[PDB]
Formats: sequence, C-alpha cells, structure tokens
Amino acid sequence: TPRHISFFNIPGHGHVNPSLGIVQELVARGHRVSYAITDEFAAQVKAAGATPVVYDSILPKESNPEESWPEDQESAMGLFLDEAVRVLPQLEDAYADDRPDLIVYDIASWPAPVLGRKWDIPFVQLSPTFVAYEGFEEDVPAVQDPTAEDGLVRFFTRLSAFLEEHGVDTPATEFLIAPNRCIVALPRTFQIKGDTVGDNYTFVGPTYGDRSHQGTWEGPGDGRPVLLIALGSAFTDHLDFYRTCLSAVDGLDWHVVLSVGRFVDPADLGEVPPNVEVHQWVPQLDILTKASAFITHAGMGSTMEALSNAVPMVAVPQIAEQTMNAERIVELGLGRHIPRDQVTAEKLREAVLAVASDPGVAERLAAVRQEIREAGGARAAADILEGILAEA
Ligand SMILES: CO[C@H]1C[C@H](O[C@H]2[C@H](C)[C@@H](O[C@@H]3O[C@H](C)C[C@H](N(C)C)[C@H]3O)[C@@H](C)C[C@]3(CO3)C(=O)[C@H](C)[C@@H](O)[C@@H](C)[C@@H](C)OC(=O)[C@@H]2C)O[C@@H](C)[C@@H]1O
Ligand SMILES: O=c1ccn([C@@H]2O[C@H](COP(=O)(O)OP(=O)(O)O)[C@@H](O)[C@H]2O)c(=O)[nH]1
Repeated sequence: TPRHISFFNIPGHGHVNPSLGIVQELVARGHRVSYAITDEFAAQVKAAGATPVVYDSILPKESNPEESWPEDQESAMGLFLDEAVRVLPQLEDAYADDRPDLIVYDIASWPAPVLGRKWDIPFVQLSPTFVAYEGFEEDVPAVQDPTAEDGLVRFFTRLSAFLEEHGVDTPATEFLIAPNRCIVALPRTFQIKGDTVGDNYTFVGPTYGDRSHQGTWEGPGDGRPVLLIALGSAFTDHLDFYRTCLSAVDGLDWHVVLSVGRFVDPADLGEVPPNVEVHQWVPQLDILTKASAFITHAGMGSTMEALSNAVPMVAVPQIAEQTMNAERIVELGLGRHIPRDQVTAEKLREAVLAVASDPGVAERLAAVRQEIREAGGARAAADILEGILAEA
C-alpha cells in the first residue's frame, strides 16, 4: 500500500543531493513523496519525483553571491535554530490536512523531531556526513552544553527554550548529536571510529541517484585525462586559488574543467589556457564518471561521488569537517591533502600527476569503489524506511 513519506531538508546542495536517490527509489516503489525545501531547489526535487513543499528560509542562498555561510559551528548552529523557529509553523500549516506517515530529515532539519512527536509518526535522520562516534563531543566541544563563550551560552539557552516549548524533553546535546535512528550516506569504513558507532545507525554509502536533471557534460573526446577542479557548493569564493590552478594546469596534457562557484565571475580569471573550461557551476557527478583526478575541498558528497567512480583526489579543505575528511582520504591511501594556505601552482600540478599515476592509489580506489557498490545505497535506505512503514 502506497504511503506518504515527507523529506525535510535545508537549502544546500550538500544536504539535498544525497536524499534524492532515496526519493527516486521510494517513488519507483509507488510511494507518494513530498519534500520540504525552498524555491531554489523545487525544480530539482520535482525531477526526482517528489512534490515540493516550499517554505521561506533565512539561510544564505547558495545562488545569491551577496551572502554566505559562516565557517564556524557556533554561528551555524544559531542560524539553524532561528531557521527552525521560523520553518516549524510553515511545515505544520503545509501538512495540516495531509500529515505524512513518516519523516526523513536532514541533520540540520530540527523541526522534524518536533513534528514527528506532535504527529506521533516515525522520524529517521539521513546524514550526509560522518556521525557522532565514541567520544565525539570531546573532539568537537562546541556540542557540549555550557549551561564566543557568551555566544554558546546564548545558543544553548535558546535551544533548550525552543525544545521545551514544543514538547521535546531530549537534553540539548543529545538532541544535536544522537538521533534515535539514522541512515548514513557513507560506508562504515570511511566513518571516523566507525567501529564504535551503534546499531541505531546504518551505513549505506552514498545515496545519490540519477542526476539527469543536470544534463551531460560533453568532453573533448580526445582520450586526454580529465581533471575536475571544484570546491563544493558553499565555500567557493577563492579567486586567488583559482588563478593558482590556472598556472598549475598550464601546459599539462590534460583537459581541465574548473568550477569557480557563484561568487567569482569567470571573466575575472582573464585568458585561460586552451585546455581549460571555466564555469560557475558544472554537472560534477557526470564529469566524475569521466575524470582521472579531482581537486576538491573534500566535502562528503564530493568525496563519495569521486570514490564511487574511483577518482583520485587532491583535497584542499575549507572547514574542519573537510579537514577530517581529507585526513581519512590520506589514511585510506586514496589521495593527497594540501592545506589551504600551503597551496602553490607547483604543488597542485605535482599532486595531480602523482595521484593519477600511482598504481597503489588505483588499487585502493578500485577496492573502495567495490565497498561502495556493496554498501546498499538508496536501495538499502528505502528497504530500512519500508521496514519502519510496515509497523507504522
Ligand atoms: C569537525 O568540525 C565541524 C563540526 C560541524 O560539522 C557538522 C556539520 C557538517 C555542520 O554543517 C555545516 O555547517 C557549515 C557552517 C555550512 C555547511 N553547509 C550547509 C554549507 C554545513 O554542512 C554543522 C554546523 C551542522 C549541524 C546543524 O547540524 C550541527 O552543528 C550538529 C549539532 C552536528 O554537530 C551533529 C549532527 C554532528 C554529528 O555532525 C557534525 O558535527 C557535522 C560534521 O560544524 C562544522 C562547521 C565544523 O567544521
Ligand atoms: O559545480 C558544482 C559543484 C558542486 N556540485 C555538487 O554539490 C555537492 C557538494 O556537496 P559537498 O558535500 O561536497 O560539499 P558542500 O557543498 O556541502 O561543501 C555535490 O553533490 C556536488 O556534485 C555540483 O553539482 N556542481
């Protein structure tokens, strides 16, 4: 019997993209899927087969170059709280006459447990990044409730007030980091201390789907190796870095696709070498199916798309989460890590050439690609959700 499954997410490609393979699988299985997101993402969600439930957000739009995310967790958590306050009633109104049978929610979609409780329906977290392992709060002490110093006190005070007002008695830190049930969009082997993560998490590897909505990328079709350079969907405002990349690839016998993000006008790079094409935004997944190397910020989505395609990486992280991902890449022998303020043209060139030609890296990428093929993906995730629906 078809059920109504609602996805709650936040307006960022790194949070939305992994969910879409699960949407596509659920729709294929005959379920009615609705998807709470902003207008910016409605067309993409529609293409996946879901009905958008559009809400108004105060979060920085990845399409608006006049605003950006903060780099620090403290500020970001404040933003997600204020957004939760404002989004909660919008979703309650939208679903008033048509409550879902189950909610699948992103790590930052804090209205979900509130409404799951209110509506007495199951709610399952979908994590696009690594989850809390044994001792997590010591490594990431911003999640510890102290009740920048004043800022964290103010945040926890306000978070506790929100939760209590809306009938959630879960202690604040637990609310933030310990979901009752979570489907994780990476394999356990990549997860930091994955062996210490308990059975309320299931690691299914990347869950991205058919991204035909983005269309195809047409390569030169000359047999030359293709390098993708892309720093994700958020922390991309790095003109000097992109100029350094141009110098790095000049005279390289490779085709290069350079994605510069929404903050940088491609014309501000000037004349680019003849082997380079520059865009603000590219069909990254399609290009990664054709690529021989990838200069990446090591966001989890980008990491998992590359690994699914056995593409070696040179990681230049922006925020701490990405540094942790880059360290895992190094530890697993899948690429190189060059910290942001240690980048030069020569270093980038040497790294790309080294990772793309290393037979040991190639062997390890082949192994990891197979692990991902075995992890279960969107099929396993949909199975888990259907098991919950069978009871609910
Ligand atoms: C290890 O250091 C990390 C720790 C933490 O990295 C986060 C995450 C990924 C950040 O999101 C990112 O925030 C930046 C600002 C924008 C970005 N994009 C939308 C563009 C977004 O994905 C958070 C702020 C989002 C958030 C609200 O759910 C939380 O803070 C919660 C309570 C969170 O701690 C738990 C679920 C634990 C188990 O997960 C994590 O610690 C991940 C790894 O915050 C990062 C800023 C630090 O770099
Ligand atoms: O030009 C681009 C740049 C990024 N992406 C997609 O945006 C997502 C970025 O997510 P990630 O987790 O790597 O990083 P974040 O944007 O969260 O920092 C991935 O799915 C990419 O395929 C894309 O399609 N085209």
